[PDB]
Amino acid sequence: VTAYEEIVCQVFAAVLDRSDVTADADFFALGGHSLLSLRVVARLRALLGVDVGVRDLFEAPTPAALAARLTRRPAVTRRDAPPVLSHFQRRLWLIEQVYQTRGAYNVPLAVHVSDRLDLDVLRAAVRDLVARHEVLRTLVRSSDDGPDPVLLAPEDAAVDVAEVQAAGPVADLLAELTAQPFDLATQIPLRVRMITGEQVDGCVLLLVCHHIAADEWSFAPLLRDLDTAYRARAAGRAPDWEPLPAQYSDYAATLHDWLGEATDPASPLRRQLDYWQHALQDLPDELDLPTDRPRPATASHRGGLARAELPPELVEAVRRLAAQHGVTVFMVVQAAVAVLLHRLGAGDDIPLGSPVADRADEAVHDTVGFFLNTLVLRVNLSGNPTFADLLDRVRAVDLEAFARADAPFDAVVDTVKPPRAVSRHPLFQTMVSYQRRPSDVDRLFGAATRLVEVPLDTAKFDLEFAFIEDGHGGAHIALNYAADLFDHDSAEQLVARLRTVLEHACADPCRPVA
Ligand SMILES: *P(=O)(O)OCC(C)(C)[C@@H](O)C(=O)NCCC(=O)NCCNC(=O)[C@@H](N)CC(C)C
Repeated sequence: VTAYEEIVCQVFAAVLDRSDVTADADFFALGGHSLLSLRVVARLRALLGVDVGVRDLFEAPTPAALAARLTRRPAVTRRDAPPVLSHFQRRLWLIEQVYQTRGAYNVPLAVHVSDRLDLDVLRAAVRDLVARHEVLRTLVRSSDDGPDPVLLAPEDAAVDVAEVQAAGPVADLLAELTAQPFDLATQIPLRVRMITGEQVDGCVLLLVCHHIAADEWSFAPLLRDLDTAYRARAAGRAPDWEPLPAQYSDYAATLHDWLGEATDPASPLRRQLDYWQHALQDLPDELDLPTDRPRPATASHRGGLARAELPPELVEAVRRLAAQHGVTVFMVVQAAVAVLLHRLGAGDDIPLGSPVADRADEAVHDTVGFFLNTLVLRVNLSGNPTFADLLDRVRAVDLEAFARADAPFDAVVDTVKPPRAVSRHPLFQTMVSYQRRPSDVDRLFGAATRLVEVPLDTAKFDLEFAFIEDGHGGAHIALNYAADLFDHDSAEQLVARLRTVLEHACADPCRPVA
C-alpha cells in the first residue's frame, strides 16, 4: 500500500510548510525539530486512526519508514533457485485462459528518442535487462493443474527486438503493437520495438511487457536499467550494476509462505478473506449504468482510451483539496468517480475496483514485476452527503481495505461467490486508480527523451479511470472503456463529466453529491 506513505508526506509538507517532501527525506533534515514532532504525531493519529507516538517518528524519520512502521511479515530473502509463480502471475495467466483478452493484459511503455538508437546496441541492452531480471525471462507453461514456471537461462532467453517502419500516424501503430499476443509458454513476456519513419523525428522506443512480468510501477526501473545497459554497450562494455536485492520469485516465495493456507483459521489469508466476505456481502452483481449498447454475452475486451487533460490549476486544487481533508489524491478521484456513477443512476452502493501495490519491502520497491493486487472499495453514498463527508467515508473504507490488501482477488471472488458470468468482471466493473509516471526520464540514452501516450484498442473492465501524473508536473484523466458498451464520444463525455465533478468539488466541498 502507498496511501500511508502519501499521507505521511503531506503531513510532513503541512507541518514543515515545505513543498519538496520525498519518501526518503529525513524529517529533521528537512527542518523539523522536537516541537514540530508533536504536530506530525497528532495529525497522523487523526488521519490514519492508528496509535502513533513521538518515538515512532524518531525511530522512523522518513515518510517511507514511518508509514511501514505504522502498518509479522518476514522480509524478502534471496534464494539455481527454482522459480515461484506469484498469485498475481497465476491470476494473470488465468485471465488469458478464460477470455480472449486481445492483448488487454499487455502493458506498453513508449519513449520518444530524439535520435534513432542503434538496433544492435539496443538488442544487447535488452539481453542485459532480461539477464538481470529473471521475471522477464520466466516462461509459464500450461500443465494439468494450471501454470508452471520455467526460467530460461540468459543464453537461452531469445529476446524480441526489432525495428518497425511507421508509414501510418505512429500513435495508432503503438496500439496495435501493444496488443500483439504473447505466447507465455514459448516467448519471454517482453517485446521491444523501435519505430522509425519519415514522420518520426528520431525514433520511438516501445517496450511491450505482459503484465505477468511487470506493472505500471515497473516503468522507472525498466527505463533506468535499459538506459544504463544501452549506454554501457554503446561504450563497448557490459553494464556494471549493484546486484539486485531480490528476484521476483524471492518475493513470491516469501509472500506465499506468509499468506498461509485458506484452511488455517489463523493464517493472514483466511483472516483477510473473512473480512472481505463480510465487507462485500449483499453486493450488487452489476451497477445500472447508461450504456450505448447492452452488455453482450461475452466481454470481447475491445476498448478505447478517452483522455481528459487537466489544467495545472485544477491539479493543484485537487492536491490542496486532498491535503485539506486529510485524504490522498486517489481518494478524491475515487470519491469523484463514485459521485459520477451515483449521478448516472447507479445507486448508493458503489463498488469500485482499485489496484494496490505490494511494494512495501525495500527489496522490491524499485524492481520489475507485477505487485498490483485488485481491491473492491465499496463506498456508500446514502444520506445525500457532501463531498467533504464523502471524503471521510472513502478514507474509512480505503484504510480498512488497505489493511487487508494481501488476500488475492481471485480468492476474494471465491469466498464472496458472486453470480459468475463471462459477460462482466466479478464484484466490480469500474476501476479507479492513481498513477505516477517516472520522473527524470527526459535525458535517457544520451539524447532527449519523453514518455509517449499509447492509445489502447483493448479494455479490461466496463470502465477504468486513471488519474495519471506524467512525472513532470502535468496530469490527465484516462478512461479505458469497453467498446462493447460505450461509444468513443460517450466516453469522452464521461471523462469530461469526471473533470467537472472534481472542479466542483475543489471549488466547494460542501455541496451535496446529488
Ligand atoms: P529535538 O531533539 O529537536 O528537541 C529535544 C529537546 C526539546 C531540546 C529536549 O531534549 C530538551 O528539552 N533538552 C533540554 C533538557 C534539560 O536541559 N533539562 C534540564 C533543565 N534544568 C533543570 O532541570 C535543573 N534542575 C538543572 C539543575 C540545577 C542541574
